[PDB]
Amino acid sequence: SGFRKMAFPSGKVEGCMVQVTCGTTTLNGLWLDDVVYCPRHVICTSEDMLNPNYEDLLIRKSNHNFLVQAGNVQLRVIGHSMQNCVLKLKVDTANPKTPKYKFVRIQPGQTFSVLACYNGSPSGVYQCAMRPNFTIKGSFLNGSCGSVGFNIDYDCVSFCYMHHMELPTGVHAGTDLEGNFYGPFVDRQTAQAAGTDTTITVNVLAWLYAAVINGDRWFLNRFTTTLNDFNLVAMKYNYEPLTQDHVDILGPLSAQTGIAVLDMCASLKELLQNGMNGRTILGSALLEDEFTPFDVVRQCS
Amino acid sequence: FRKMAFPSGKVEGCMVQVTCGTTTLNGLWLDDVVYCPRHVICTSEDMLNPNYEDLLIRKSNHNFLVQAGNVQLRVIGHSMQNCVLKLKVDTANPKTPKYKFVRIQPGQTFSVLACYNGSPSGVYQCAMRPNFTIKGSFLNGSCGSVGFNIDYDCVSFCYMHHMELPTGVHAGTDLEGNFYGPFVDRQTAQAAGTDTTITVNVLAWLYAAVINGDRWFLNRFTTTLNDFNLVAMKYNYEPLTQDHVDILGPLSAQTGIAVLDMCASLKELLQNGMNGRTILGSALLEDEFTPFDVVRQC
Ligand SMILES: *[C@@H](O)[C@H](C[C@@H]1CCNC1=O)NC(=O)[C@H](CC(C)C)NC(=O)OC[C@@H]1CCC(=O)N1Cc1cccc(F)c1
Ligand SMILES: *[C@H](O)[C@H](C[C@@H]1CCNC1=O)NC(=O)[C@H](CC(C)C)NC(=O)OC[C@@H]1CCC(=O)N1Cc1cccc(F)c1
Repeated sequence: SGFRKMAFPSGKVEGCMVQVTCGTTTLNGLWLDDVVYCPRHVICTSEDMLNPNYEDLLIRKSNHNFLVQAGNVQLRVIGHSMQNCVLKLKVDTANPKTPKYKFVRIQPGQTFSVLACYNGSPSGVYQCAMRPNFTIKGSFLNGSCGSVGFNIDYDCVSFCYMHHMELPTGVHAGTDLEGNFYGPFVDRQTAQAAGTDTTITVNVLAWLYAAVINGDRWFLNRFTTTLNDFNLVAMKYNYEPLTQDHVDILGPLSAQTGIAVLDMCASLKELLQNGMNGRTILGSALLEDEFTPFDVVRQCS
Repeated sequence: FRKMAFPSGKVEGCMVQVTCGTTTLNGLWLDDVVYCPRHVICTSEDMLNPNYEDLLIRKSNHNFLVQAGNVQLRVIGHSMQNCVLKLKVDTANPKTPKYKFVRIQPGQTFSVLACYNGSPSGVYQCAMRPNFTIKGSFLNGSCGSVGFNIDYDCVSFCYMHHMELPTGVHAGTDLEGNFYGPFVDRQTAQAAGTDTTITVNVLAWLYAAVINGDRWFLNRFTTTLNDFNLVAMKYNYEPLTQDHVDILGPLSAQTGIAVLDMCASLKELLQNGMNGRTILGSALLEDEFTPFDVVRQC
């Protein structure tokens, strides 16, 4: 197809990874300026995890109970607090590798790079999409909690995800860097179900725009639709309804190709109602939904 | 189960910009030497049949502009090794990692750090195709981007980017400047040899699908190695060697599936197809995961 999942270069995030240990429980933390951010369940013993009282568990903790290390080098903790589901450990050293950064809460459909880490050491980097049911399909093993997801704009790192858990179906759930979970999930080791997932319509449209940019445009038609009519049809095919923000982020591709967003929606609606009929788009009989409009522009330009 | 690249920070710290005339690409700065594609010294009239030894002797150290960020590095020496230019600079890169230069075999995988104007832009996994192309994502100005693997803390550089072919695939050299494949750094339309599929990798990926619960493609049948290889070659799959079977052992033990039993499944898939079904999300058989890749992630 000419498109692959491309991650952002991970070096600016690698320089922020540390490990945080309580007792024998080690996960990863994010060291920015003089604060280390990590999942609050580092303070939980295995038996605390079905039903933890995080407030009670935290009042029993002192600064000197937290082992924060950059490599083998201990960073002394001088304060601690909880914000939603993340712990903030104030340390006595400002990280000299701190990048320009922002904490952003992304929307379903958006993609981000994950730097998978174990014991504070990066293992690998890969691109993830936030599914509409607020799960991601990561590759996360024991010890991966506290690994983060990010995008990089003009040397600014926008951190959007911190890893906390795996669901029964093998997908993954976590928080933003203010500790608010994506989705309805909670950091207790109880049985939780992801909602039935749906197809990320805005990304399929981006993919159709990408096909057009590359000269593959058999599926364009002379018709249009309203956004409401399209959304009611799309839901019958387990496609996500479009938001105004979706229409907005398709703006640049619409301008580049001269195909109005709602006209492309009409082409998609026909593909959904009539199927592909043996045809392919960018080489594939199936529509890709894990490339955002930004991803497409990044790879075509 | 995802394509996972190595963390790229050790390589980012080595990328610089190199300019000659109106041509700008990336270089790799290790200790006091910058490595880059020699075609940076070519113009237009040069592009179609460049006598590089002739073009290089007419250059002076000061014709080369090397920038690490916004600081210029002064070129105090230059030489050519095959298709790579080596620019000696007066400053050592303190961010130089432990490293080696390796030439990889077809079927092996590596991470690419795509860069433009000396700035890292993206990271992704590639495999060296059997026909010695790579299916990369490279635009204008990506030349000198490198591919690499990491072992312990040692960076093994295996690829430097030079060109795109009309089919959209990519070609380049090792860090000694020798091309992978029958390609030449001249501005001419070049075709690759017929590509084949990397059989040991498809098998690794089927084992990964099993580990993660996909089993619809397994079967009771068995096959000999020779008979599997007859069917493989018929479908332009690479031969599977006994070293390949040996390499797949760990994955076989973990899943309880004999290598030749998974060969029997793959034979069935090649002869029948996937019948609409998908494996790990794909309608196609994936061949850019090595056995090591699957393990290092499972
Ligand atoms: C880096 O300098 C640049 C990287 C290219 C640009 C687009 N995508 C890339 O990966 N490489 C080049 O400028 C080379 C320089 C020569 C001196 C090797 N040229 C190049 O890549 O384009 C010409 C190539 C050379 C092999 C080939 O077949 N060919 C012609 C061609 C035909 C159709 C489409 C196409 F992209 C190239
Ligand atoms: C943190 O490193 C770790 C990351 C896990 C380990 C394996 N893959 C991951 O993503 N997270 C945990 O161990 C969490 C911690 C609690 C305090 C949230 N626990 C966890 O993932 O437990 C299993 C999850 C908890 C919610 C749930 O429904 N559930 C059941 C489950 C699902 C799949 C597999 C499994 F063993 C249990």
